[PDB]
Amino acid sequence: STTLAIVRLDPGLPLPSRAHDGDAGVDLYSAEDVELAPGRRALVRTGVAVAVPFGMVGLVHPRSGLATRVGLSIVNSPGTIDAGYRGEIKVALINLDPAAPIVVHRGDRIAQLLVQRVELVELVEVSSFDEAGLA
Amino acid sequence: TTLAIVRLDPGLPLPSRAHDGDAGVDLYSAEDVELAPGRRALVRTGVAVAVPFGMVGLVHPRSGLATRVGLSIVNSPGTIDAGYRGEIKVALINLDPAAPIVVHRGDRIAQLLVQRVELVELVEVSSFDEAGLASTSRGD
Amino acid sequence: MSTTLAIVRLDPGLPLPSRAHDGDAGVDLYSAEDVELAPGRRALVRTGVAVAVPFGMVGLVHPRSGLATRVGLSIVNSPGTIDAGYRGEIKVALINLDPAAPIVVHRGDRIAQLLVQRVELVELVEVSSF
Ligand SMILES: O=c1ccn([C@H]2C[C@H](O)[C@@H](COP(=O)(O)OP(=O)(O)O)O2)c(=O)[nH]1
Ligand SMILES: O=c1ccn([C@H]2C[C@H](O)[C@@H](COP(=O)(O)OP(=O)(O)O)O2)c(=O)[nH]1
Ligand SMILES: O=c1ccn([C@H]2C[C@H](O)[C@@H](COP(=O)(O)OP(=O)(O)O)O2)c(=O)[nH]1
Ligand SMILES: [Mg+2]
Ligand SMILES: [Mg+2]
Ligand SMILES: [Mg+2]
Repeated sequence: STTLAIVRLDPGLPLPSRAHDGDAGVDLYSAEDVELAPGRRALVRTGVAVAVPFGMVGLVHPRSGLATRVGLSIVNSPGTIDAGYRGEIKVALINLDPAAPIVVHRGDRIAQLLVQRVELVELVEVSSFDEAGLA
Repeated sequence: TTLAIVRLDPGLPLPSRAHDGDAGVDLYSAEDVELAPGRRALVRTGVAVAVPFGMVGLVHPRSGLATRVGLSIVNSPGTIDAGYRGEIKVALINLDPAAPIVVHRGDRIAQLLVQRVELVELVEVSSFDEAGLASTSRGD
Repeated sequence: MSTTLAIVRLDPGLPLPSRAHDGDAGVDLYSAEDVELAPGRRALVRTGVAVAVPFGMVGLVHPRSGLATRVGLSIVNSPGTIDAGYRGEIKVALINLDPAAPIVVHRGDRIAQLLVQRVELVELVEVSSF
């Protein structure tokens, strides 16, 4: 229902897509080949940049399959993609397994991007919650 | 908005909301597991849900255990698609350096939130300039 | 936008959290204390603020990506959940995910960011099958 303008910085990757009609997000690909030794991280390029609509927010989540099979994870999950950010999306992958290295290949689905509305609240300082009227 | 839930395992209580405005409901562990420092495990929660179309279920780590024993969830926030009718599982991991964590069946290991999600339609463009979506000053 | 979030600076010594750019998703929270994390160790840090999340909404504590990459800084229970009813101080479960370098956090540093979104306060209805 909502359109998202997306730019394939790396035309060699497939355009991210939604697997089923109600599926929460679209899987992002790795534009590079990387290997993580146990406990090490990396900042991988996905080869895409998005135009998140004002009032919404992009959110990068880890894939559960990999998370369990090989203990693959994202250091700053959920990664926040601001509506204004027009740069390339990057994933902070980390190997949380104790002994087995993870090998990521360019073309691999290494995360998923969800889009949600966000409340751009206005912060209003108060002295106390009682005074304001919130106890 | 109601969420149809099936207790695959009838021995566990039905998840519920502690207070009127609470974001989610704590899910239970249907099994007994012990995690060594740095090890993970996929635990069954004894429940399946029917997240409404246009929405998404989100599995978050409980903060109390997160601090006290360093308990966590590898793919947090876990995504539960509206079409998913399987059992909800939690990828627990022990992030503490030396103390093993013991999960007992009946323990509240995570919490389920439900939020609306934008079912976006991706439309590719060669640049953001033509559509007035360029971050000029911010420089991307 | 029109939704306002009541905030109390428990520690007045810190700046009020703010939004950097117009559509930015959250506001950076500060550390009210000095902490140092050896590799693999965690710490519950005070941010010096308490908020009143509107009913039907939820506060979400996210890790900052810069630090996540440069030094492997993370948050154990990310995304931290702040209930609309919670009126206590916001604390961040920081953890050092780097293998060998200690992370040093200074009071005044921006250690996380708070987002606010609406949440569906669903009513669960048990059914024997789908
Ligand atoms: O990062 C966080 C997460 C939670 N809370 C507080 C506010 C929220 O209302 C309460 C939520 O508790 P929880 O994280 O859901 O779990 P627990 O049951 O372990 O307290 O704890 C914080 O101060 N910081
Ligand atoms: O914490 C979680 C996350 C996901 N799921 C299930 C429900 C969801 O419909 C499906 C999502 O899979 P995913 O996270 O995209 O993983 P992958 O596609 O890598 O299998 O897995 C769970 O039971 N628990
Ligand atoms: O997984 C992620 C997270 C963030 N970003 C970019 C886009 C977003 O708009 C910006 C957000 O910066 P932040 O998370 O506030 O980082 P920091 O404050 O540490 O620089 O960084 C990515 O490309 N990938
Ligand atoms: Mg998937
Ligand atoms: Mg709780
Ligand atoms: Mg920031």
